[PDB]
Amino acid sequence: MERPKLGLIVREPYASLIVDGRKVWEIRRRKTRHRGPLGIVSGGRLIGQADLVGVPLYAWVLENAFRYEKPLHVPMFVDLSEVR
Repeated sequence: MERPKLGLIVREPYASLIVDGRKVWEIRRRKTRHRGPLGIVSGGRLIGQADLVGVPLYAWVLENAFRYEKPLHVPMFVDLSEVR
């Protein structure tokens, strides 16, 4: 919880819409079992975060999103939460 250890690359305008609390469903072609803080990375910057609370397209559900006062810079892991 709190700060995220992992971030998701999201292109604008979506990234912004997410961290400003305007977009609550991020669409993806795969599910994921990640839960909790999820950093939002766009244009090589960590601009904020959201809480991934639940989940041919899928809708990742975000809650409590907010934009950091100042965009953190960056500097990948393969999500294995859906492995069988």
